[PDB]
Amino acid sequence: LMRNIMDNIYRTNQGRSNLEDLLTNEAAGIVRPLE
Amino acid sequence: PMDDEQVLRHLDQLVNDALDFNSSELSKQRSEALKYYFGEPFGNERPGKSGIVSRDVQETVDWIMPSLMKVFTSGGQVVKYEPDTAEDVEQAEQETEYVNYLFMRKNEGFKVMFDWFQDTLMMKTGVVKVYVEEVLKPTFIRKDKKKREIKVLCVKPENFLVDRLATCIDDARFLCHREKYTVSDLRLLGVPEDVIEEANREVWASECYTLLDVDGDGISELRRILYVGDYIISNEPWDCRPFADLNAYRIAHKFHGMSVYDKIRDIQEIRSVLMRNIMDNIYRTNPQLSGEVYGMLDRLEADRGKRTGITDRTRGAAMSVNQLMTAAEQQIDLIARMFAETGVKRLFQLLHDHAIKYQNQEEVFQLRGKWVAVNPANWRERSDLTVTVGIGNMNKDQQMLHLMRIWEMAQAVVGGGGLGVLVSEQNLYNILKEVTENAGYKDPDRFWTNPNSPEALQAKAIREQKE
Amino acid sequence: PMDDEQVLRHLDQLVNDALDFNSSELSKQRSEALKYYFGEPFGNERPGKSGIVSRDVQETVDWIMPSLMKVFTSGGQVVKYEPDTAEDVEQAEQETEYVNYLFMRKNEGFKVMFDWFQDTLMMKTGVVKVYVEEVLKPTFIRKDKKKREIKVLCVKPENFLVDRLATCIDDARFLCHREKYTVSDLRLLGVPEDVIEEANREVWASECYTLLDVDGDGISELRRILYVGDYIISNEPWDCRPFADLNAYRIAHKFHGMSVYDKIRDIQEIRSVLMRNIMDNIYRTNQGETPQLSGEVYGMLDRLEADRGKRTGITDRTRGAAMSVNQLMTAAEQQIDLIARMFAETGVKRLFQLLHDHAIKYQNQEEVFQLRGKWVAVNPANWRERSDLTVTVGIGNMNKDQQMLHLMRIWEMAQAVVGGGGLGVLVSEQNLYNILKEVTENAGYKDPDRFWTNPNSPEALQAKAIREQKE
Amino acid sequence: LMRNIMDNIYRTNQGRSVVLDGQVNLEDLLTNEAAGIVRVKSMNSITPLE
Amino acid sequence: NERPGKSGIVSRDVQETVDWIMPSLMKVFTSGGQVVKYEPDTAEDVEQAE
Repeated sequence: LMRNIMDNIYRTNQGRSNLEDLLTNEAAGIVRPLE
Repeated sequence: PMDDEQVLRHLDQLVNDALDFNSSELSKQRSEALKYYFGEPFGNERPGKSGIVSRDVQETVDWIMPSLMKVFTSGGQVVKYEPDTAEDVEQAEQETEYVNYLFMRKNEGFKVMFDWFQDTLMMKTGVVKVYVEEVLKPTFIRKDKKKREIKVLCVKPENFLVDRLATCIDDARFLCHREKYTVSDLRLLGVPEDVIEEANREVWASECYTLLDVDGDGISELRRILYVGDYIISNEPWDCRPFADLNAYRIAHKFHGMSVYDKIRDIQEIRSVLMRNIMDNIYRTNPQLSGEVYGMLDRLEADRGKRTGITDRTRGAAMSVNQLMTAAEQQIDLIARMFAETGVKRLFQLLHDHAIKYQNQEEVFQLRGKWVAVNPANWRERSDLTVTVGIGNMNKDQQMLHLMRIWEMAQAVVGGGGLGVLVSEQNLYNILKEVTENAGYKDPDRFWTNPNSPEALQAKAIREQKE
Repeated sequence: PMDDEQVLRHLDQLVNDALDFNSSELSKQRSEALKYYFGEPFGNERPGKSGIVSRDVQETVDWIMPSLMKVFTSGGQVVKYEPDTAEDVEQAEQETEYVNYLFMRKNEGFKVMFDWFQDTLMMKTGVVKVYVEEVLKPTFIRKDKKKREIKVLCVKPENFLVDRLATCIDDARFLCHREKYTVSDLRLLGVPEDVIEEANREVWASECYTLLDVDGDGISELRRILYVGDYIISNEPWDCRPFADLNAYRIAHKFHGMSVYDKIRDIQEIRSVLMRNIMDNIYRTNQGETPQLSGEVYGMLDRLEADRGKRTGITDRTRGAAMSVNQLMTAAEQQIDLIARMFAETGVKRLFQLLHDHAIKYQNQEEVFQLRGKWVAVNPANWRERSDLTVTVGIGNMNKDQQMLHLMRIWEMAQAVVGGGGLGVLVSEQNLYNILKEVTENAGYKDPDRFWTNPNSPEALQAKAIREQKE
Repeated sequence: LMRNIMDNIYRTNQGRSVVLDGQVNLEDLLTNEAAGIVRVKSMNSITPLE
Repeated sequence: NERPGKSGIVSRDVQETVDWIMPSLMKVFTSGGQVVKYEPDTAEDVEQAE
């Protein structure tokens, strides 16, 4: 449950959105996407 | 193997590659982060129309600063050691007070800590460097000769080149820290000539920590190189890298993590564009539209809520125990946890920098008495239990709960049973002392001690027996 | 090396560059901030229609200034030392009382620090300068000769040119302070001629603090130059820059920090435009078929206060068991606390500066701190320490909370122990002295109203040791 | 009755959110994970019963 | 069972159980020499039993 809670916090921080978008939270800036 | 000159060009090539990669990528990303934080137009605003941009990370930072201040800047209980119970009081709390009374309260207060948080939040990399300086000015009583002090500073993370395959503090094979180190420092070093770069010639310098083997053998420990301008350097065997390289989020295995901008970029974009559309609608209307957009605007604050500020309200039986379940399940707790463990390494590093040789000074920890702090044990372990996802129960929750329960129990026992049979004045000392840390007056304001003392025998053992 | 005139032109070039950059950028920023503060039209107010502007930063200042006034301008207990335990009663409280009884109560009270907060808030930078003068007018008993004294003043931060690559007080390579120093001051200096600039010719002068070396060697220490008009100057090596350059928000590594306007400009804009839209709606409904609107807009109006609620003013109501302990967790984690925090440490540097400025030589003055007696503070130790813990995010327990808590808890404990155990086992009159004393400083009557000392005194032996024993 | 007390604590501290499919397709994780806000997709009904 | 690429943080629970189970034993046992009584034949208890 604790692992799932922290993983949920992580995925909410990124969120499902050529270089695989860099997990949506890396040195990307602009994507250039379902909620 | 017998490397004396090829190390110079190898370090130059490493510095150039790190400059290219780190500079380009990280600088562009942090420029985007800062332009988001300050709210200037993104550049996509067509001319002749307002480019109003609403800052959505500024309030996030303003909301997270007080929580961080409360969790860190509250007492010296941030990090403990808890060694073997039989003999623990010899340096565990003593070294804890040493570190939290030197770093805090003697190393520019929390300014280094505040800038470290800012670096790990907006600058994307919170890392500081710890090193030594020589204390001077004796009386020639107050003969302060050969004294030296170990301090910490920001590494100007714009100039913190490092190999990108580190993913951890003790994994980087090439650490570059770039500084000014002006002509005065050059004269102090003793270099007679100059480099390509008025006395103040804004010269530039760098320091490289990298594991190398220049002695004709296997790979040795770290090497510290004062690579300034491909000139006279200060090469030295280096044992431990003094850095912390925060990622602020327990990100995946990479040297640096994401940032507040990385997680609020979409929110700021949507908020700014929908504000721009709303003011455009108002300007053109002067068919109509509805104010329901403002309604969605509400969850836009909850959008900053959806990542960090989950308390949409000001602060979202037994009257809401544990500060209403940790300020409404604020995940800053778990974030603090990783913060703490990063700082754990930091403390250990500075502990080493004081465990080798610092000075003969003594601690003013509520009372006189501290042996020379030049040879403490490292203990090879720390803790962050009383701050975060560990024990981490803060002041007032323990205050009400513990005080009420143990106080009612103790007064009931005193009325019915007595004092010595259960928890007594020796341990009612602790009962009151935990209240003292609940209010911050531990030793001096109230002694309250009376465990076994010359006043105890005459008061608790002589007259109290013959009363 | 052997620079006597090239320094003049170099300083002039630095002054011109600082003028350009600082003037343009910071002056336009502070002009916009002032227009927002004064409710001036934003420029989008089209003619023929009302352009009413609603001020929002003003009331924010109105809430947050008094909080600073209580947390700073309340007694001399704000800032301390906690030095070596043995050598504290000799100087620690003595030196702290001297420095605060000088700064407050002898240097225009709160006015200098009030304007300091004003400058760091509205116009993005709060900085003051510490300087010295000579005391005169003896009886020629009361011979007030050769006395020299230390003041501090607002630098008129509109005239505080400095290199932008400092990001800290002790990092600037060129500090410029512009003043008038009229012709009376020039004749006091002794210059016979004038510059480009009736006796008072509104002349302008400047002072530069910068590291240089005119001795043909490596870079020397700070140099103080009285560069007025490229004329007779007062060149002198300097030791410490007496400036504090507050930023009020501890922004990222740059010399100046963003202001309340820089964060509430959007809120002021949206409030003004929505209320102007409200009055335009009222107009068009008065003349009139245009469909009406709903009052739900006003509902969103409400959260704009919550906007000031969410930024700085979380206390939307009057104030945001045991009746809301710690003043309800400091009004639900009030951020002004941490604000005071960094302001405090800024004063810390100033508290060092004046201390050194006083550690050299001031006079043979004594203190009236609860008693007569204070040694000559012209040769103290700096102690190389300064502490601002008990007024902020640290211990910082404000008066009433710790007041009621400590008093009721220790009083019930004292009565219970005296009845059951007795005064001997727990706290005795030796520490009941301190028991009374925290109340004394809570209500501000420490020594004079109530002495209550009785540690070991001539009255102690006759009262505590003679009659209390033979009773 | 220990089991009933802990089940009652479970249902009181959980909250049965009656949400349709097509929005939050991943079972809410049996409402056992921490994110903060419910949200569906484009609608705004949301039916959490206490 | 921790898949690669994600943190393997584990929350400890039995540690608190141990930390709350030794102190009670410490009070109930390591307090005086009355831990174990004999009460043998009523012949001589203070001379040999105690």
